[PDB]
Amino acid sequence: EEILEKLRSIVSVGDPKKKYTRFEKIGQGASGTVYTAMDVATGQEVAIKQPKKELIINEILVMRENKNPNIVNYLDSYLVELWVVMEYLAGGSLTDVVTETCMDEGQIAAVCRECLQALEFLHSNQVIHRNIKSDNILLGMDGSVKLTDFGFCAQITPEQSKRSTMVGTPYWMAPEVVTRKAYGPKVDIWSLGIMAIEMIEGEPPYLNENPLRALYLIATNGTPELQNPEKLSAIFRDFLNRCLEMDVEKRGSAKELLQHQFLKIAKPLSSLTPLIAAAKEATK
Ligand SMILES: Clc1c(CNc2nccc(Nc3cc(C4CC4)[nH]n3)n2)ccc2nc[nH]c12
Repeated sequence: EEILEKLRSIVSVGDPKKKYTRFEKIGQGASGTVYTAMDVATGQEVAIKQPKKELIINEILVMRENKNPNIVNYLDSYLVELWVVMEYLAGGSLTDVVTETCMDEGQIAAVCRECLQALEFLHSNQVIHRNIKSDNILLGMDGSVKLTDFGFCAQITPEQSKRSTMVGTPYWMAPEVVTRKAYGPKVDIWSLGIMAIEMIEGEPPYLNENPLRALYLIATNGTPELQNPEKLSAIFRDFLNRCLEMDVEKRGSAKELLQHQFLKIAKPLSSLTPLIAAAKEATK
């Protein structure tokens, strides 16, 4: 495998054990393993991560060229199950917030705006994230909202502006991805729409179903229905319909959704810190 040497090509030099100190484990059995540490010279607290190595190559390459305030920025990488340094967001994932707390429209609008700012940046740089879900939204202790997980990323171009592979997580996948049709950046808009449903209902639609049954239900049902749409303002219902539109041409882009009236009721990001406190208490 010559893909191991293309990985080794631009990922160093230097010993990470001397640049950063006070390594504290926070990682799980997903791979693993994630640790916090502190920059010796500046005092910055950092997040350090420790089958398919090409997803790691793609992660690094896409991350270091697409730096943005709404993306969990890549800082550095080192030697050797590899050592990837990135910014630390102590508030944890949006998943704990959506499953343990009730979010108001002001707080939802604030999270949607921050995620849409990241998406308009990625789409303008021809990057389709393809794995938008609350699990890949990290929260700062100050209410910062940042996008992570660039492994399943697709770099488009005018020559080949479409993909047709089944990539992402079933419950958040656009019907055009599910049905293996030619798709583009607007698949991330659908996934954000599904993430706004998580913020309302606690779960994406069909979570109680098996991933294949959900895949079938997305293909046959199309636009998902809320359990209680009457609970939402007409402006929020309109924002959701524009995210979850079956017709790709009718579905909003990130640039045009950033102009939606729903985002005008967005609360300051500080309005998210009680949600983080509640989610930490609920999962403690
Ligand atoms: Cl690794 C990872 C975690 C690790 N666990 C964790 N717990 C509490 C806080 C916190 N903050 C982080 C993490 C990161 C950089 C991505 C490593 N910066 N700040 N991370 C969680 C959700 C993920 N969703 C995708 N990857 C995720």
